[PDB]
Amino acid sequence: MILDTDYITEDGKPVIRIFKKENGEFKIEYDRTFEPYFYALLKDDSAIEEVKKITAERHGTVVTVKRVEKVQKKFLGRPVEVWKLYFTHPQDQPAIRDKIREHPAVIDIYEYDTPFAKRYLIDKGLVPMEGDEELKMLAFAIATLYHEGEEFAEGPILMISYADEEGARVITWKNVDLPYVDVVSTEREMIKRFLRVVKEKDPDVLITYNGDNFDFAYLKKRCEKLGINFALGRDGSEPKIQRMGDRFAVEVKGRIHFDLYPVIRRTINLPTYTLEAVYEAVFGQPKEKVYAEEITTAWETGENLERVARYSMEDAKVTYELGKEFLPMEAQLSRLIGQSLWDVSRSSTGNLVEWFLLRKAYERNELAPNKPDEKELARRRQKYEGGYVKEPERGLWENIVYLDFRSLYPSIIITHNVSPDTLNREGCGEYDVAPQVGHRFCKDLPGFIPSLLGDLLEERQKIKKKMKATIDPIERKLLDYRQRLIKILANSVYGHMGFENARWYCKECAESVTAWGREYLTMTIKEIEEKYGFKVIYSDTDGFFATIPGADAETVKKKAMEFLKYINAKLPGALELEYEGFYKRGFFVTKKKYAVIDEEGKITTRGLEIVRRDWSEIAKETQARVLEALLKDGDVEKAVRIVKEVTEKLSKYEVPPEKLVIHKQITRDLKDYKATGPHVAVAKRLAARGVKIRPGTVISYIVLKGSGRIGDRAIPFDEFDPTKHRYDAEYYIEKQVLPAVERILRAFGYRKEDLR
DNA sequence: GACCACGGCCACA
DNA sequence: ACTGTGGCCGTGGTC
Ligand SMILES: O=S(=O)(O)C[C@@H](O)CN1CCOCC1
Ligand SMILES: [Mg+2]
Ligand SMILES: [Mg+2]
Ligand SMILES: [Mg+2]
Ligand SMILES: [Mg+2]
Ligand SMILES: [Mg+2]
Ligand code: NA
Repeated sequence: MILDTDYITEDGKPVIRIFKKENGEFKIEYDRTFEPYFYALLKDDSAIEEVKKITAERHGTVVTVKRVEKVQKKFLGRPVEVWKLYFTHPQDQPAIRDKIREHPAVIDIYEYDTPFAKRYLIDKGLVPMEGDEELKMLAFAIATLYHEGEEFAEGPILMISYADEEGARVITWKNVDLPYVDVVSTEREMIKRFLRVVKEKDPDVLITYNGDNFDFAYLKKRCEKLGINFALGRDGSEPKIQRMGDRFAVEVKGRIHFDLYPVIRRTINLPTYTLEAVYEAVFGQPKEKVYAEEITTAWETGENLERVARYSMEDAKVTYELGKEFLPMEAQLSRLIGQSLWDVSRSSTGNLVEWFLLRKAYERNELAPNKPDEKELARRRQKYEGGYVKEPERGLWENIVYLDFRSLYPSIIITHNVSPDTLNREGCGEYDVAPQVGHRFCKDLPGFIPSLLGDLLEERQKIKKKMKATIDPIERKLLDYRQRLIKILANSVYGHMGFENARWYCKECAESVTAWGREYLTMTIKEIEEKYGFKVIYSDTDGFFATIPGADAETVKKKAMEFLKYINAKLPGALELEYEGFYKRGFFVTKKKYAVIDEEGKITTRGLEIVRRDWSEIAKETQARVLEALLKDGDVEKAVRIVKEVTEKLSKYEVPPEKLVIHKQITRDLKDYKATGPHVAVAKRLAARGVKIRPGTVISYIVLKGSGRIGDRAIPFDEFDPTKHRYDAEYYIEKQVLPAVERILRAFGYRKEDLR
């Protein structure tokens, strides 16, 4: 199984290294054949000789074009001839390229900014994480001495915890009687022992939580102060750093550094992304927190160091189990995109589709379009219409059913050959014309995007079939991971066509797909009402909820099935509508907000404040309880009863303060904010106090009893003393709980005053 | 100073 | 920064 690729220079020539794991043995394949290149388009093939005589400078050594090759490729589905410019070293082409681009006889250069090892994986048709080879894993965490006002890593590393299949153990340079504690003399011996543990375990993946921005940087700073060689790589190298926009990420050559923070932030949405919070969310069991204050005090007084070690052991044991749950899926994503698990676990979704598309484009001899320049980016600042959300039939409905279009947008793209290369193509014999936008799509030849999406969705159906037949639960889940990810990728390819930074950006294709989908949904609505007698309560973009006014439950189900068959025949191509489920009752507040209950009793809430992270748990809990009473038993009397009980508890200040915390995120440099609301105000004060509030910082504030601007009255919950503070129950009643439960109970006549 | 437009944050598809 | 559609609220601007 391929794990990663990179390249090392040797006598000036590049050498690709393929880190594999075959038959349970770590192997390194060396290739000295691959040559760096990019494509260039000339007004006249004549100037190729003048293009051969181009110069530049790197490391005091002039860089020249090695050779040229005339290659014929298809750009935008159209034939074109292009010169392939070869170079001696990969780093030569980050130079020269701007010089070539500015040459008079060149039009543009293509596939220039492509990583050499990535280009190898693509051009060689190599797929990471392919095989039944199980991987050895090891999760490590650190515990450091923190003193305020000091620089980074001024204090020492107190403990180094690691966890694997055998268990969790902590290495520390002080005496603790905990059985999982190995005691050493100095921080140097602690680090040294950790490297020995890694070296002897030869781990394939190293699981860290936020290790890309802390654990490895702290370990590096200490290994430089104490004069250690942090040779954690299988090639005998130290963890290398690579920039990732504002922040950085660390690689362990010959291994895969799996930082769980970016993966978990992307996959799950929670109010706060603390390790303890992530654990109790994914596994249901709480994890105790020991703050740096307690840690430093315990180390300096030598008292209660056992508890600090327990935190370290857990911090690692949970990191392993979390990684064990999130690695197989991310490995299958790596298999799908054709890039290393390291890169896919840290890259944005819009960048993953670029890797996938560039692989496919190489498979189809399609010259990959470049990225948008600044002027075209502004030219791409255009807006098009999207889905059709109907003003919901607000209130409570009974015996209802949701019908959805399976992969609506992808089905449209394939059915009508929707793609930038099949748009207004002069000289075709078959054209499908897009509603409202009037864009003509050639169907004589299948398009790039439709071909990819077609092959993809074909695989997903195949994958689901093998899954339902597969007997190993592991293998099954692997297949289940692929089918879900295939669906995400397909719909993401549509977003690429609308992404300004995307290389295959066709606004026409986007608005055409939206228009088609609007049409298909509208007709379905008209037919299910006029021809079959239903009332559409709500519809967003790819489906709708509906029922027959005063209908028997089983009647709705049966009559619903009939409309599916009727509409599917009238539905062109693979555009199908399907029966997601039946719900006894459901409340619809407004667009993008509702909740329904299955016949078993499971409630699905969407958009309602119960799912929001920027809302007090007391409001979310209360709104949920109201929703349960109504959607389960209709005890509206109990619902208002619950509201009154909660409001009285808040009046008497008997509600746990943790349920009154509002979690909001800083999305930019506080310097550039233009509306200092409560959360950015709290952080701005924290900023002056010393704390660095950066993009992504989650602020957790509470409102203390007082008056005036909400901002100049909120404190971070880490600064809340129940003995010295009192929360503004009025705010948490007249601005949190009531303004949410009212929106639901307004349908039944109750007003805020009627709720105490 | 009462009312309202509105950054700004998050959610659904 | 997938995109688009959408609902909120604390805050200040505005007569
Ligand atoms: O049945 S509900 O839960 O009311 C609505 C969902 O089925 C809608 N889907 C669309 C596809 O992505 C997941 C959500
Ligand atoms: Mg390029
Ligand atoms: Mg190519
Ligand atoms: Mg047209
Ligand atoms: Mg195409
Ligand atoms: Mg059909
Ligand atoms: Na792209």
